[PDB]
Amino acid sequence: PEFMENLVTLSRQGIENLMKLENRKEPWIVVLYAPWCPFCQAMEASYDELADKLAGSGIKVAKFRADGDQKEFAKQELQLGSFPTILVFPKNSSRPIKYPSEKRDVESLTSFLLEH
Repeated sequence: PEFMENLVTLSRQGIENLMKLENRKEPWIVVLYAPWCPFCQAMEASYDELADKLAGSGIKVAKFRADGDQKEFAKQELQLGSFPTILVFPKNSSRPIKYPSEKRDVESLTSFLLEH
């Protein structure tokens, strides 16, 4: 039973790719998570819902496990405050934008993007 199954998992190699590749034709939303965090578990279904309703939208929805060895990497470069953090990567953006990670904000995020 894997954690947050609807979201594809970036590796450290993968997300350092995401941040260095540009001409990204598509925006990304990336959840910085850690599978022992209670709020991560309670938000898990909120993120799974986000991913389903955004599937086929052109927005890639992914997750990156940011505890342990990655924790300081995520703290310096990935704007990881505390778990979970939501990073939004626009097509043409100076930097990923940290986005509030509470339930109604996620519902706000989904429904907004659906009207493009």
